[PDB]
Amino acid sequence: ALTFAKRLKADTTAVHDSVDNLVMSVQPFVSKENYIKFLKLQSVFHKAVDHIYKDAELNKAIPELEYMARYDAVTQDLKDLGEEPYKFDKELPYEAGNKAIGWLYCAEGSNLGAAFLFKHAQKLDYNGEHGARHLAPHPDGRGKHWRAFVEHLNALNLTPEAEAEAIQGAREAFAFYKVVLRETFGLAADAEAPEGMMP
Ligand code: HEM
Repeated sequence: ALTFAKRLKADTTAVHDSVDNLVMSVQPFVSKENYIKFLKLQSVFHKAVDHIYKDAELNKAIPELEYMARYDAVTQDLKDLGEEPYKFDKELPYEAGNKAIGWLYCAEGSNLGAAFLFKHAQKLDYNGEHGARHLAPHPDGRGKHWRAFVEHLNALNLTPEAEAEAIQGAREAFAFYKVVLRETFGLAADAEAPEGMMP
């Protein structure tokens, strides 16, 4: 692939689809109880990247980055559902450097692709003002926002060597998402969606 952002996508599409499949297999919308499990999982992931969204160096390369964070929104969704802020039971990742750029790609891309989840949350009467605030589209549009973000990512002009570390970071962010999902939904370590399932 000819660009950093495209290489990130290429190298992480298989694991991304494993995440999509696993999230859907545990039935996040089957009940309020399961949706709360989903919100807990989302809380941990978005907390884990909070310090990256606020990173001073990255905010100088990517204007207004700190404001793209969704942790506050997920935490308000929890409140809406009658829950207090959720705290992970285990130590949370606090990644840095090139690898942290990969975590940032993973988190920011998750908003890009949150339309399907937002659609299904709406069936439960949860919308951008109550219960599904964290899934609502960027006010400028999901795509407009992502393409801009994508420009800034490519413009970091990471050397190929630093790109490798960033891509490894993205692999690790996806893997952590599934570790959290499993602990949260009561699955075994390394549990996956039924084999052969397609997003
Ligand atoms: C069942 C849940 C999920 C579904 C159905 C889903 C679906 C999608 C879709 C359709 C896109 C393409 C959107 C577009 O191009 O307009 C996308 C992109 C992406 N998603 Fe997901 N996703 C889910 C969960 C996640 C999660 C939990 C993460 C991160 C932890 C994530 C990370 C990403 C990233 C980083 C991209 C950008 C790919 C790119 O580089 O173009 N997704 N997703």
